[PDB]
Amino acid sequence: MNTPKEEFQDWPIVRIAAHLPDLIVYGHFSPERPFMDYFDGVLMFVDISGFTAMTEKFSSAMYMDRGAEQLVEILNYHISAIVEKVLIFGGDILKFAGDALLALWRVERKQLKNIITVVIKCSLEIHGLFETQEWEEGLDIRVKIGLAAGHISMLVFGDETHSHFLVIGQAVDDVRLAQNMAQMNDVILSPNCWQLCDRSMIEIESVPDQRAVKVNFLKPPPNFNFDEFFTKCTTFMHYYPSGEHKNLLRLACTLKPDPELEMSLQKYVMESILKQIDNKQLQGYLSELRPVTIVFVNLMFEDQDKAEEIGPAIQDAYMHITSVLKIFQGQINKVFMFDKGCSFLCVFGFPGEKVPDELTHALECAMDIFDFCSQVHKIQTVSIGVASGIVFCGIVGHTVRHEYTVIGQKVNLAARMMMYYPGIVTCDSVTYNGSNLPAYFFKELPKKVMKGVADSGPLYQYWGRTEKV
Repeated sequence: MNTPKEEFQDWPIVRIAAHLPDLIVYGHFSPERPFMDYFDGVLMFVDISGFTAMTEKFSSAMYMDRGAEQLVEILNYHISAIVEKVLIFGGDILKFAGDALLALWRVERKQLKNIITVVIKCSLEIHGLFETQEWEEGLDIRVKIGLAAGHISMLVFGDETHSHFLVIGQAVDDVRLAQNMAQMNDVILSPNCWQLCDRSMIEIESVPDQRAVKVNFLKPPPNFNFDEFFTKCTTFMHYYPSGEHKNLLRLACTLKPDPELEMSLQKYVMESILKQIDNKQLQGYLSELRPVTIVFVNLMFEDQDKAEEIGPAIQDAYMHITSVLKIFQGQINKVFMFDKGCSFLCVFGFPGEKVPDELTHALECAMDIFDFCSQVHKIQTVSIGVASGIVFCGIVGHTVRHEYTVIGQKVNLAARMMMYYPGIVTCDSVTYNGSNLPAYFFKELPKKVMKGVADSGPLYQYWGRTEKV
């Protein structure tokens, strides 16, 4: 008999899995919400804000009607190279969130030392991708890398239709803190990472007023062979593609139809993405420059590093947020950790209902979320930034590992407002002026110099309908 080769590998479940990390795809966990689990690993946080800064280059009339298409193509070109590096070095890309890629090497505690070596080598090779590259002489096609290691907690929350996850804990706090200390082309190790690492491999320098360290060089011992060392480390990498599948970047490319698994995984993915996956919408439909209103919600906790403490609070907040968003067709685009808690990137369509009505609705939704989340046990501070304007939307990343993302000046503005104006609902001038709501529903705020955003215009607090608050 003939032996035709080439198994079909383009199933809906495989396409869904491109949007998720191995942590979820192979997770097999409890139906209970919140769900918490605990493990150890090494985290890499790659700041790609230099790449996402290109939303401004591609807003130019020079791109004719194709700024969104050109942006996603160039972003995917460079980001795919980073993703391939992480995956070939055995990492799991957790999230494209906050203008960054967060990756994880989950391993037993005894193996953290050797895996830190693999992750440092990966980080240096990521920098190596961008060694020559630049054409606009601006926006900066370079990256900053923070690494951390230690205890990691995972939180899964959601309802019967939708699921989200977060990784939480001191290593998570440390990885974003380490990346913030980095200059372009730097690799910064968290204090615990530097405590746990193989010091014979590397030369470091101190970071002033910090216990974190900068990697100057990876200079291994004379008899060291990285390929042989990496092969040894793969013993501890559960899902590293191997044998017949050593040509694949992800084991998830081998997933076969399994209705129970697909039912679980689709909950993490937006319905408009599933429509495209099902070939019920054109593959290019979601790459666009569109007017939206961003509602960015920040929840602060005393113990942002402890999942048992914050998990029920996030679940409770999520159940309310999703009910408020449902009424006015808002979406949660992303959930991710900041230094003191949990950020929800919510998005409304701006011409989904016209002029004063939609902007009024986004403000009213913001206040509703603010009032409910303020009364959630263990939520210490709620802060909400509301900003309206043109953003880039699209599926960004590699063929095998990509996520729908929203980027642009107005996303960055809503994110900074919720940090610089904590404890209140704030909005930009487009939202304030557009809502046509009476002026006494607001308070004009003192101007702040917010790192990363320039010429913000007047900002306002949404005080609400009465003198209350």
